[PDB]
Amino acid sequence: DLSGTWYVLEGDPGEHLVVEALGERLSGIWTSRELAEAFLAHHPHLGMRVSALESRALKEAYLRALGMLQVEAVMVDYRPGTHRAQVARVKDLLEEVRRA
Amino acid sequence: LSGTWYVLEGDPGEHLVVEALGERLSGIWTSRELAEAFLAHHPHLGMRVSALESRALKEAYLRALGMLQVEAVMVDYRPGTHRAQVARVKDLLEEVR
Ligand SMILES: [Cl-]
Repeated sequence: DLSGTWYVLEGDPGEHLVVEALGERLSGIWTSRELAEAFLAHHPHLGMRVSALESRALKEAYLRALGMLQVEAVMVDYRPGTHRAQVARVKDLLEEVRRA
Repeated sequence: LSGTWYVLEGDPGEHLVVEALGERLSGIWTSRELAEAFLAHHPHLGMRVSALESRALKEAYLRALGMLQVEAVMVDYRPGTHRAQVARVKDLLEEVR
């Protein structure tokens, strides 16, 4: 679930990690600091750090920012896994955050 | 960078580009081992490793990156390194020429 704090990657304020794969611009959201730091541990030298979006306002500002970055999807809890990746459309997340 | 280049390919022209630091970046590997190890840890991205042996295959690769506004590529990227190796696409481009 996406309720609860979202953990994302951020360099200088506002510069979030955007990756181009699957024919789109993707960012990432992790559902726990451990999962995000784990991913961070496997991707150094990108000037990134884990950032926590604890409030509705911060989660909201984050989505707006993904929009400014023209990102229409985010991978949820991405990691070297066995299950098909979880890709959420930003348009869908903008609806979800209204539950928070 | 004299030898064969190992790169990632997905949809045509689609390479793995990441926005970090101040610009757009991709990745190039000198070892098939490092490239395949990186790919193994990055599943679900529809990527595959392909080898660029020709000077003409390296050029076609860099020009696609150039048009995708990718100004630099990470050389032999992998976790547990002190610092990363970065090469301007413009440099590699002129070099290959
Ligand atoms: Cl860093």
